Amino acid sequence: RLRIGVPDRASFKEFVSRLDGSNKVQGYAIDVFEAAVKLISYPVPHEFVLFGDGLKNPNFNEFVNNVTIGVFDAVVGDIAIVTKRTRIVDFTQPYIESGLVVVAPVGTPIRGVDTLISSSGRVGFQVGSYAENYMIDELNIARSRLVPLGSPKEYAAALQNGTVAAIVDERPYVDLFLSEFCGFAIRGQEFTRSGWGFAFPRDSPLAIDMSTAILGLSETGQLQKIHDKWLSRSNCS
Ligand code: MET
Ligand SMILES: [Cl-]
Repeated sequence: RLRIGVPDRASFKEFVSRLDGSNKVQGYAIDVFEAAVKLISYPVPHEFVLFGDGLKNPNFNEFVNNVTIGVFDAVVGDIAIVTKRTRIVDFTQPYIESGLVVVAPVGTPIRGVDTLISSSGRVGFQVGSYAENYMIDELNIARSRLVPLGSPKEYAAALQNGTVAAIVDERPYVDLFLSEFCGFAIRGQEFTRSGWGFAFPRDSPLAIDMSTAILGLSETGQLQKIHDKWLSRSNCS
């Protein structure tokens, strides 16, 4: 029986979240995982364990580290495949493209990651995201400029009342945000490229077998249909 960690997301619950009146889980990443398990040649008995304080998204670096220390046999969620995590776990091949973008109010001076860096303005990020350490370590954005944000309603409010000048987050969250809230746009293109995967212990054969199962979902069209089930774009209006 695999003890599978699942993030107890406080927002963008479409990706993965607690089933409201229980300890059960649901979402895009859960449906991908359960669909993929059906295509594995051998049994993968499992149970899901929620991770997080229940008030804000968990820290995904700490979440993934729970596989390294044996608390979880695997983690399933909207987990970016970023270099420092691949040191301590084996990921599947990605099941969705993702990377960091800048989002700002339509008509902003900010044109992309370069004008964000040279700006004085505060920058929002999603609490628990690898974006926080990427901005501090790789882009050398002052920690004093970063504001944690919890939800798309908070993104819209922080951009509109000038708590932040811009938000850096991964494309899939930004796509849901822009489907709900008017007046904002992606500035520039992705400046990272790391999809989402599931994570297993170093040298786990399941990381490879689950890659083949994810590919099988892609080739049958199930993977696109699971995205359409949870993440269908719409008019902010
Ligand atoms: C807070 S968003 C979920 C975490 C983000 N996708 C990451 O892998 O860091
Ligand atoms: Cl990276």
